Amino acid sequence: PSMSITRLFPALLECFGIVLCGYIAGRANVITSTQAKGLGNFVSRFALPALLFKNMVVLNFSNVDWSFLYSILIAKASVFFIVCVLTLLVASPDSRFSKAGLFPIFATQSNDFALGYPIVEALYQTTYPEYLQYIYLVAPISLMMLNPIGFIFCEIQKWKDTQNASQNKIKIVGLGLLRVLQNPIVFMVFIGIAFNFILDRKVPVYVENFLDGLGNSFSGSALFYLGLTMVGKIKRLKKSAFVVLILLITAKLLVLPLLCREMVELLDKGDSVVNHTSLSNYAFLYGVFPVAPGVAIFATQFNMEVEIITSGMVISTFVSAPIMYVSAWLLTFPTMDPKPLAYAIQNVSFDISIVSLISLIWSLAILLLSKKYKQLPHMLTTNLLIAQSIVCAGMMIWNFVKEKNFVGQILVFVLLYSSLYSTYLWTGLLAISLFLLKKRERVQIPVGIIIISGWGIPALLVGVLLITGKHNGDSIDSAFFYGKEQMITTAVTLFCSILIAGISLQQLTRHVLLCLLLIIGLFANLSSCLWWLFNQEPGRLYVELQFFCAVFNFGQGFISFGIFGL
Ligand SMILES: CC(C)CCC[C@@H](C)[C@H]1CC[C@H]2[C@@H]3CC=C4C[C@@H](O)CC[C@]4(C)[C@H]3CC[C@]12C
Ligand SMILES: CC(C)CCC[C@@H](C)[C@H]1CC[C@H]2[C@@H]3CC=C4C[C@@H](O)CC[C@]4(C)[C@H]3CC[C@]12C
Ligand SMILES: CC(C)CCC[C@@H](C)[C@H]1CC[C@H]2[C@@H]3CC=C4C[C@@H](O)CC[C@]4(C)[C@H]3CC[C@]12C
Ligand SMILES: CC(C)CCC[C@@H](C)[C@H]1CC[C@H]2[C@@H]3CC=C4C[C@@H](O)CC[C@]4(C)[C@H]3CC[C@]12C
Ligand SMILES: CC(C)CCC[C@@H](C)[C@H]1CC[C@H]2[C@@H]3CC=C4C[C@@H](O)CC[C@]4(C)[C@H]3CC[C@]12C
Ligand SMILES: CC(C)CCC[C@@H](C)[C@H]1CC[C@H]2[C@@H]3CC=C4C[C@@H](O)CC[C@]4(C)[C@H]3CC[C@]12C
Ligand SMILES: CC(C)CCC[C@@H](C)[C@H]1CC[C@H]2[C@@H]3CC=C4C[C@@H](O)CC[C@]4(C)[C@H]3CC[C@]12C
Repeated sequence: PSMSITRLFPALLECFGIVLCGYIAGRANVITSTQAKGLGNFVSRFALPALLFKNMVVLNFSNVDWSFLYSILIAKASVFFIVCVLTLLVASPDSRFSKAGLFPIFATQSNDFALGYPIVEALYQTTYPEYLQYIYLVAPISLMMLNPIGFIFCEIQKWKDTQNASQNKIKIVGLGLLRVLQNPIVFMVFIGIAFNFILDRKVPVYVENFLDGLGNSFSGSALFYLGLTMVGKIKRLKKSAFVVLILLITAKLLVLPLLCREMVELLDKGDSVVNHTSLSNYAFLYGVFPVAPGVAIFATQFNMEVEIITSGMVISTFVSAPIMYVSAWLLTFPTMDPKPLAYAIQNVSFDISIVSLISLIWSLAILLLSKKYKQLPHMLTTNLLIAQSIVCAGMMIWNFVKEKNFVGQILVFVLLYSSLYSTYLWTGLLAISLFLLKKRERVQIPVGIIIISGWGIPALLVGVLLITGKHNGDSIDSAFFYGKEQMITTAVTLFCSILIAGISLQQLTRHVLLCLLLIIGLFANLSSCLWWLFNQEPGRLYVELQFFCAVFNFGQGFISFGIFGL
């Protein structure tokens, strides 16, 4: 029904493929600054102002509800106040104000022009078109209110750095207001409002085509420039920097969306509860948008804490996408029939599987071209990577052959679950290898025996499950292919693997990092299995468990890519 979600994934792929192409183009010393600077000038001075002006001429203020605006603005203000007061309380008075001048802006100003707008357009085109007009009401008005406080704090920092007592508060406030008014967004929004008042909701044809041509390329050009502006800005930092960065990113992506949603339910008191639900979903989706590079521009202008802000913007840009996907899907689950839940879990499984598959072949190609697998413990890691690649490929093939052929279906199921159980064991097997390496014992490692074990017990388990189990082909999900017996064998496999990892627990640090991260997902799957078997009656909690289990099962390659990929 409402909230057509199938269009979200292609939009995310488009929006990140453009950024990736821009990044790699600059990376390979192909594009130089000259045209890149020209591209940035075109985006900032011509394309974005044209888009704002054309979308601001046609607004139809007479039927625009302001409850959403109040909710979003006050929630942003609440996060702003919380972060600002915490920064004032915590930061050392040496340069505390500087922090308070930029840090709370990081959690409030988003990239809702270049990134968020395509996403909401894909999500809300044929369902709620009017939501699209809210972005241009939310992004500038916030810049009206919250950011001038940041500028005046930065100016206080600059003044105390200069130690010039002659300057009064009037000068500082004036400089801050001059800085905030100088931005193109402010005065172009004002000009748009003035022209909307003047022309009585009419667009000149002589310039309408010019405005459309200038504004249509803005999204892509801005995405390409953003990709170009991330080539060499991420650098190693200290532990305190890492901690404060994690807190900032969690404030942006975890606190603000929840406050926005809750205040949306609080303020709004209209009927037709479906529209209230849609507004809440839209507010939460708007909360999770990334951080715009405008804050990085401000920091560079002020020449203070530039590297922290830049690195945070870069990292949050990438972190936004998976959170966006999982958030959209999990909010969409409650208003769905169980069979659509099965189809949805198949869709998310296929999507994560293809992306993780690309990551996995990239990592495997790097590893094989390294020729570093011939010594311990890299060959076992290669085996695990191959098992993950095969499970992803089997997931895609199973998605295609869910109701295509019979013998093909059983062979695909056998291959997929043999690879799945192979990864389940190979976690604990790597744990054993690491533990025996910890012993520092000059004893030969049965490499042939250990590999044949790791690749032979899972196949034997699947085979005995097939022999003893009963075929049940009416279940969409692959877990319920055979029934209780498959759940029992998966549960005992998980329990054995977790026991092995717990008893057990040269780049050993990365290996132990992987041999710690995989096991949280191991407990997740085990808990889901025992939840299903013990709780025969369905409670209102296993849906998120199923979604998380599917995510881990088919995207576990991302952990290996992150650790053993650079
Ligand atoms: C970095 C590069 C190599 C990534 C390439 C990703 C490609 C192969 C991915 C990204 C989006 C994907 C598509 C997303 C959705 C669908 C609809 C589905 O019903 C059939 C598969 C199909 C049509 C996918 C085919 C593969 C696809 C085009
Ligand atoms: C539903 C899930 C998958 C959504 C995403 C959650 C996870 C993957 C996200 C949420 C916050 C993220 C962290 C935020 C900040 C940092 C600090 C940076 O210096 C390294 C990455 C790191 C440590 C991120 C790793 C990935 C992370 C833990
Ligand atoms: C499919 C969903 C659920 C998960 C997607 C995988 C996520 C969690 C992974 C895939 C690649 C990962 C990134 C790989 C490399 C880096 C650079 C590092 O300096 C900081 C962390 C960061 C930025 C990682 C953050 C987490 C990350 C984005
Ligand atoms: C997860 C689904 C739903 C959305 C798609 C997200 C994709 C496009 C994202 C998730 C994590 C991202 C990666 C995170 C970190 C890095 C390292 C950096 O040096 C190059 C880009 C690269 C390799 C990113 C490429 C794009 C990426 C793979
Ligand atoms: C019917 C109503 C009440 C359902 C409400 C579901 C809420 C509580 C769920 C749905 C989506 C969820 C989010 C999905 C993904 C992430 C990213 C993770 O790194 C931190 C938690 C966070 C941010 C979740 C917080 C809780 C969340 C907002
Ligand atoms: C499809 C999804 C998973 C995105 C995949 C992105 C990852 C796997 C790949 C795609 C293109 C890759 C980049 C291609 C070229 C280079 C230049 C080289 O000198 C360093 C590595 C670097 C910078 C690669 C990093 C990893 C990379 C970003
Ligand atoms: C499906 C979802 C839940 C997968 C989430 C994967 C997360 C936990 C993974 C993916 C990429 C990983 C990062 C990759 C690289 C590094 C650099 C290393 O020096 C410290 C760990 C760190 C920072 C990893 C932390 C964990 C990490 C963020």
